Amino acid sequence: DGAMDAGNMLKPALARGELHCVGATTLDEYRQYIEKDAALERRFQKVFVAEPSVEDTIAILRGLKERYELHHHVQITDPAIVAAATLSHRYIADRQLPDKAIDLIDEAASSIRMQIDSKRLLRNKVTDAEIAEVLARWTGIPVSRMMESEREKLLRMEQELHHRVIGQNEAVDAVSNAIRRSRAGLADPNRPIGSFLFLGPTGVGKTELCKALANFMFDSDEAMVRIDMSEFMEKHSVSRLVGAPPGYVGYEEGGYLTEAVRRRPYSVILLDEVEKAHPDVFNILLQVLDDGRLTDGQGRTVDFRNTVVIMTSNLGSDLIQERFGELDYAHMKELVLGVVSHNFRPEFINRIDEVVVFHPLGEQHIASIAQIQLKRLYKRLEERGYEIHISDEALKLLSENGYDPVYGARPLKRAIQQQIENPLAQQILSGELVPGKVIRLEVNEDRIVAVQ
Amino acid sequence: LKKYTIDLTERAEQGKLDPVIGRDEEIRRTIQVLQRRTKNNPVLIGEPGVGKTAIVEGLAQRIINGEVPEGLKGRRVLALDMGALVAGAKYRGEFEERLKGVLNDLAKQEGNVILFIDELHTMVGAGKADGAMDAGNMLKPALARGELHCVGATTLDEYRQYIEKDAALERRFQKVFVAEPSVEDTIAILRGLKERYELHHHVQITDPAIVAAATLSHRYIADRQLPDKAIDLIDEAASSIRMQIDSKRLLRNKVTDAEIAEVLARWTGIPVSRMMESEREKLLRMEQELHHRVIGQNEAVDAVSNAIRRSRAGLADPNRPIGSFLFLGPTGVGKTELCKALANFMFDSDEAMVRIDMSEFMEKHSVSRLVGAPPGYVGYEEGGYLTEAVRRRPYSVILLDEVEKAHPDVFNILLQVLDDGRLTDGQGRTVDFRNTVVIMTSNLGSDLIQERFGELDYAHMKELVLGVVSHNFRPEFINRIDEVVVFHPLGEQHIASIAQIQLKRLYKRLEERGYEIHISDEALKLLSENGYDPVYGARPLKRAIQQQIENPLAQQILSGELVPGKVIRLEVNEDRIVAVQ
Amino acid sequence: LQRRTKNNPVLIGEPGVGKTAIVEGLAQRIINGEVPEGLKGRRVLALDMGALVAGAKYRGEFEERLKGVLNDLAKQEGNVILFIDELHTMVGAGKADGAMDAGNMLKPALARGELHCVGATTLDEYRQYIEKDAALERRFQKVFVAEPSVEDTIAILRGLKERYELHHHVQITDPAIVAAATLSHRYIADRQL
Ligand SMILES: Nc1ncnc2c1ncn2[C@@H]1O[C@H](COP(=O)(O)OP(=O)(O)OP(O)(O)=S)[C@@H](O)[C@H]1O
Ligand SMILES: Nc1ncnc2c1ncn2[C@@H]1O[C@H](COP(=O)(O)OP(=O)(O)OP(O)(O)=S)[C@@H](O)[C@H]1O
Ligand SMILES: Nc1ncnc2c1ncn2[C@@H]1O[C@H](COP(=O)(O)OP(=O)(O)OP(O)(O)=S)[C@@H](O)[C@H]1O
Ligand SMILES: Nc1ncnc2c1ncn2[C@@H]1O[C@H](COP(=O)(O)OP(=O)(O)OP(O)(O)=S)[C@@H](O)[C@H]1O
Repeated sequence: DGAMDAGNMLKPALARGELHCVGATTLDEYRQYIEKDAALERRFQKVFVAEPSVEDTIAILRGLKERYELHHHVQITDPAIVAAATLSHRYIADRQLPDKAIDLIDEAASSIRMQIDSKRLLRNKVTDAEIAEVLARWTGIPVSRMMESEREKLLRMEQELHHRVIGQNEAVDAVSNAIRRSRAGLADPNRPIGSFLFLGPTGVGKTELCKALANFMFDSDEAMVRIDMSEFMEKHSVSRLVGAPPGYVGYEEGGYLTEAVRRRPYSVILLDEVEKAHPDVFNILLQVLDDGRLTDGQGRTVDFRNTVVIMTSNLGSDLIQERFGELDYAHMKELVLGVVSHNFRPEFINRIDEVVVFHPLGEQHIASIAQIQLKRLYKRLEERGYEIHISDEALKLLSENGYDPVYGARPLKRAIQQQIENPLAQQILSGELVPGKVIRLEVNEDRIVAVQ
Repeated sequence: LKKYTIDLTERAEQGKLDPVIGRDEEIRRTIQVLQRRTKNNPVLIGEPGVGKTAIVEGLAQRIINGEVPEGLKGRRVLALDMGALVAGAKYRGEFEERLKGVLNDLAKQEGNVILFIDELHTMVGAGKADGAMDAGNMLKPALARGELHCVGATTLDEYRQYIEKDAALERRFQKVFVAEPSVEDTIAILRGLKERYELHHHVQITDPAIVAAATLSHRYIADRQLPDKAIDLIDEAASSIRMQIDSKRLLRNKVTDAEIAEVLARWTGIPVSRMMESEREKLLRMEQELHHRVIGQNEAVDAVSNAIRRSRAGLADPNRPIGSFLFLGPTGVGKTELCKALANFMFDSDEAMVRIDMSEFMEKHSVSRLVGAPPGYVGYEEGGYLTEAVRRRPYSVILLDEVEKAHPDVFNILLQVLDDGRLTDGQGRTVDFRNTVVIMTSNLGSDLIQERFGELDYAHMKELVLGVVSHNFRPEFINRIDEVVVFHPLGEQHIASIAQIQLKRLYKRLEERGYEIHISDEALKLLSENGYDPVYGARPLKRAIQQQIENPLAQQILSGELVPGKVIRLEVNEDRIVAVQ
Repeated sequence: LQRRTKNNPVLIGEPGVGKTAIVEGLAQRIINGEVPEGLKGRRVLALDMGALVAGAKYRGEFEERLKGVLNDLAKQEGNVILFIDELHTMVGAGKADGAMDAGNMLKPALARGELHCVGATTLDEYRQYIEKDAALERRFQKVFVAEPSVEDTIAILRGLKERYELHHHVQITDPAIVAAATLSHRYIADRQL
């Protein structure tokens, strides 16, 4: 109420030296509590304790190794000591280095002790192979050992992305190679896992590849940090990516890009239609794409160096579908990089690890996207109880009425919405197409409707 | 201790905790942190609804059933209530000795107590009556030494709001991320939890209702989690089934997939319920119900009714809006009348529409009233017009009137709205547009449709360009609108029918005043003679009605020459429409 | 109000629509027996946050009496429907110097179904207060109270004309009832119907 606090009562005894006080505040709690009382800050010689090296932490972890080996009854190997101070320095960003190396050492020791009690893979030894299993569970960044079940999944990464992105071989080979470079440990630890400029015509598979990439590593299309850059046409819209400065509304809410990657650092970032953004929004992504370190408005640096940043754009579109049938991919990428040299600054084009040119879909690709978009329709109809069978006569109606070389594979989905589902919804609604019987989609000579 | 903690492990002995299905790796990771030497305090961060409190309640049932490691056998999970810790704590040091009485009673348990602080961010500043912080700071030595075994459970955005501010306390807690489960992983959640909801409601929840509620709420509810938004479909369908058993041959018992869609359609408004009723007939005559208000435009009334029927059959692409139309055509032909007749069909109110008048977006910076200001700018809290109207009512008609009178890259912000059905505010809220009909009326090619619709069929009036520079100049906005309609110019046989539509609007304006109006078939023909201009559509008829009918009629209503009760008859006496009684 | 978990409904709408006059009309279905067998004899208690925060000067005094309400709502064996007019007031109420508000203390009891709470926020007081507390927004099922038609407002006004004829000792005619719902819907724009 009015009585004396502990600051003002030790203030005589601190200055006189009768009190040999040691404090251990943080740098932030010294500023907002002790440094605001400048008469009390006067009495306290601050000994700055720096965050140590990795090599200083391997010496720290080796000393209290036996204090954690005795509590968990495991033996922590020195490969696990070195790979806890190396891996936590790289992959943990919010924490500080003696501690976050001990958290890996302690929880890998705690998990081995779980694996002897709660059940050669029943043995009391913390190896570097399972410090990383704790860190891949801490962070989500798959730094684990990856023995054969996921090793076989991404040896077939291209034909698992070609289940959903038909054609675009040079693009599926570009993103599958960046995930193999990271998961073989060959990726540059400073830059992101991949930086991709997906150029190409419209409707051609370049946002489909990001949705199939995010489906590959996260089993959900909506498991990417999807950022539509056409909401960033204004120069002051970079406040949506990094957040508001201190003093301003929605400053506590943070950014959208930084706060999504600070939560899950192993992400896929889609920057859709990136040329529609203001040219000062790419300046935010300069520090994201090379030495990935986007900073909040709060001043929290976010490590983007475990993300796959994909920037899909529509820029060589007039030049790609005009010249792809007469150029190889080397001369075509050479010619579209001349077009995006006029849109993006050379600073920004130089950060991108792979500028990928998507080719316009031929008639034999759109005949195969017809199979995808119709199997999506059968799964949409077995939810309602109806069983559809397309004819091969009606498949080459949709692969010909849905083939427009300018507009990609969206006319085919539009042909499915118009001459498959538009008359089929009339007949599901009228009741004359009953479930249970297999619905056959034939052609009379030009178009006939479902028959059962 | 027992004054301030609820025992989750004796709640689990008595069966009062819900069964917890899945989360085998989020409970193993929260056990692995709890078995650490120092700083054994696992924090279950996640979105609100994902199952963070149910991990500790499924850890508490795991240390009872003995599916837990030794060392956690026989633990007590004690839910620390921090509203009870700061309850009577008026005087100084009354909270701080309550908190220390808990910490000293946790030390007498010899580490055989797991502490649960649900809503862990409420510990950050709980005493706080003198200056520097009390709880948090008082638990900070015990949390770092490894003496509490304190399981937290915060959301992701109350962790950064409250706990990441105290970076010394954020240190002491190991973030166990609790991801929102799959639609497949929450079917197994709802199956091992339906007996708790079959028993409270005295109903039967069928497994089709379990698969429906996980699938439908994942698709149709956007501001909800996983297990949380699928449970309250089977919880509120069962609550509604039990109401129509207890209150008013006439009493079903099962919760089926139809009752799940019936409560999701009352939640969201998106009509996902069932198409067996008398409203299945309303959609078969959608073109007849739209042609009571839109004369002609058959290739447009068919095209906007096919997309409603494609959604109600469940055939619509769930990743795009319901329809995405470009209504091209001349002036006064029924482009905005069809978007008004459609919202009058779907919502039975003409103004029940998110109509954006796109002739206010002639500047590029006007696009931020669709989505709102960014963080830090003025009007950021208000959100956008388009985003907050579709966040509230997700099943909408969005009319974008006169799109060609917008800035040519306001349509960039609709590239995600039409292809993907998403649009993000300045506040970072992604609004789903996948249940909207986005109609975009425009007057492009109006000089081309008025010139060539008699010469060409509709297939050629929609294209008819081999090498000419611009049918539509928009590059890749045009292939994500799913159906482009050319509206045709209204002939005299159409404007004879709009003459009767616009006169029935006039008859209702007069029967609200007590007057009863009769048109002759010659004054109807005289309106359709001089209300027919071809290049101006059907507004010169609405001018010919207000000039040749309503202008003498308003002068004769005010002068008392036409009193109510008697029938007013509009016939031609000389070549003019007079009103006689 | 009759589900197992998280049984907290809210008449979210616009100001004037009839949100407070649903819980005033649910509290009359309860007396007249026009509720199901689970709400027979229940009590709709209207918790005001202005009396809980009033005089809660000391540390704990808001917490003590809000926990005192929750301890006294539990003695009712679940027979009390709680009703918070202006539910956005709770989100932040009692906010001292870092301590949690009424929103965080009611968050365990709202999600378990111990509170059969009813909220009555508008659509934009829910958006700026409760929808920011995303874990409290979860505990509350949005019952969207739509603004009625003119044809539903003449039916409203016909039921209330006996209550306004009695306050003013005037006689309201049914043309005056139809005109007040038809003309205000057309000419008044700032209010809801
Ligand atoms: N190569 C492809 N393989 C399979 N489906 C495809 C392919 N290309 C397009 N599609 C389908 O067509 C839709 C539109 O293609 P997108 O790739 O999303 O458009 P886009 O490639 O981003 O081009 P823009 O510039 O955004 S119009 C996708 O959602 C798929 O369903
Ligand atoms: N794995 C699970 N098994 C069974 N029920 C679950 C599971 N996960 C969640 N639930 C239930 O789904 C609902 C989710 O609510 P809670 O998990 O208690 O809330 P929460 O996850 O703590 O999120 P907040 O931020 O505390 S509101 C509850 O009814 C849980 O019982
Ligand atoms: N085909 C029609 N059927 C019925 N009424 C019509 C028709 N066309 C026009 N009208 C009437 O005339 C008015 C003007 O037509 P609108 O459709 O609103 O203008 P528009 O045809 O959409 O073209 P604009 O000027 O470019 S917005 C409508 O409000 C109706 O009252
Ligand atoms: N369905 C209804 N039946 C009868 N009277 C009603 C109905 N809806 C509203 N009213 C009356 O119309 C007025 C509406 O006021 P309230 O319903 O109290 O305000 P509100 O809906 O709670 O909005 P606020 O300002 O956010 S409290 C009151 O006089 C009610 O008595």
